[PDB]
Amino acid sequence: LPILGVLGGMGPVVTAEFLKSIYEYNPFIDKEQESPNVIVFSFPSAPDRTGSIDSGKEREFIDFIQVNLEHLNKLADCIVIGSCTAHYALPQIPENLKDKLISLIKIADQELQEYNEPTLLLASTGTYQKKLFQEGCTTADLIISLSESDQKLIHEMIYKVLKRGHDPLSILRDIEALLEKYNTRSYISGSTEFHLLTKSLKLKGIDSIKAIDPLSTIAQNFSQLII
Amino acid sequence: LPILGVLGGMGPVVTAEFLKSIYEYNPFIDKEQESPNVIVFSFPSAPDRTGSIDSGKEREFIDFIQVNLEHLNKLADCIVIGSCTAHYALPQIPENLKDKLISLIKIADQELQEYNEPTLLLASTGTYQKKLFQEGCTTADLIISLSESDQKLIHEMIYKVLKRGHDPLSILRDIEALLEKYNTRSYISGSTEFHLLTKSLKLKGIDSIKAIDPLSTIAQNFSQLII
Ligand SMILES: N[C@@H](CCC(=O)O)C(=O)O
Ligand SMILES: N[C@@H](CCC(=O)O)C(=O)O
Repeated sequence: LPILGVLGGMGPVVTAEFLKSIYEYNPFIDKEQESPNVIVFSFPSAPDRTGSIDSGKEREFIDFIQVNLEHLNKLADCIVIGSCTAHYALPQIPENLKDKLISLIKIADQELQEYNEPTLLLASTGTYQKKLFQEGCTTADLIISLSESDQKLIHEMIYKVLKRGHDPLSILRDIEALLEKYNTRSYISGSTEFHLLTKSLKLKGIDSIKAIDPLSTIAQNFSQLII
Repeated sequence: LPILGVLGGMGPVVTAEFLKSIYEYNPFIDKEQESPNVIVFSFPSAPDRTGSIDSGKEREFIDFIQVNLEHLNKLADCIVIGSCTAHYALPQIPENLKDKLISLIKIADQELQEYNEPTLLLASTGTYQKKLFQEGCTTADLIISLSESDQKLIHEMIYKVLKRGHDPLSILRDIEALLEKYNTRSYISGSTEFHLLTKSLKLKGIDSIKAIDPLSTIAQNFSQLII
């Protein structure tokens, strides 16, 4: 049977919620033995992703990701890293340890190709500085970048609200105002913590916003993706 | 840093919710790097616990638990198995692979000692047949056993409602009627799936029922227990 390996804890709150999403969008028909097999390494002691760039200690962070990929390579058939910003480590990781990897940036790129309307990239300043989405996506011309001022505002939402476990709906007004400002009805979860907003939106039945949310997509399409 | 290993998937829904509970009851002060390190093996392809007793294939199940304990022994400092009924496998597992194990039955026993009032054991028929709580707990005289008829009713709640992800509050009336019938204001989560009821009770602010719930206790006391 096929096993998903999650390298998480890079948002422990969102890592936990992602595992919930998997079984929410894969309810069994008769028996639990039908349901997805998953291994989660939820290690919040991972050095801050943006912080490791903002200081100089990228090597410390790249070593963290590398060692834990070696582990999961032995245990899982496919692997996801639960942080977009953490994908900046990948060019420094050997190609053999990345064979099983399902990239959140590629997953986002595919969904945006099908959607084919301009969409607002919500992400960390470090994800922005590293230009992961602009350099990674075939659909980069459909990505609307936040201005520097609005980048900082999103960074605040991620760390002050979403990472601390607070009600993701408490930033919905701020996000609608951004979506309006940038003249669009959609966003990309450039930070994984917007998985939490995406879930809270689908719960309340708000379908005015279109969320390109890689973790939602991976959860929904587990059976197709995980081989 | 100390790592909890969860052998779960024996209620994928509740396994996911337990990981959520850990970070809910351990919110960080300044940085995420403060937060609990956890490894979860969420393998629902574990053979049904009660079913493996009800057929003859206990060996198949004991092998599952044994192999996955060997794995987690190498990776974690403390280990929890996310199913009370699955603890029936332990007498057949070598003592060396159980050094790190934190027993849900012992955790329940301790909480009941401090509580010191008669309490209703809600569990699977297989947990009842194996008499895990009655044989395991120093506080066994404080445990009120469900009659055979009410055992089947609880088994139905676990599999038809709680394991399928449905709103745990939808069985609250049925549980209050049991609690009344057996003349008590408390229950033991003899099935881990009653972690889900326990959380839904603490959310709505219902403190008329006292839940002896091992997973809640482990989540709350992570820093003390996990060394
Ligand atoms: N979790 C977000 C931002 C911060 C972090 O990585 O911890 C991400 O997708 O990268
Ligand atoms: N999850 C319950 C009952 C059924 C099962 O083990 O899957 C328990 O504590 O054992």
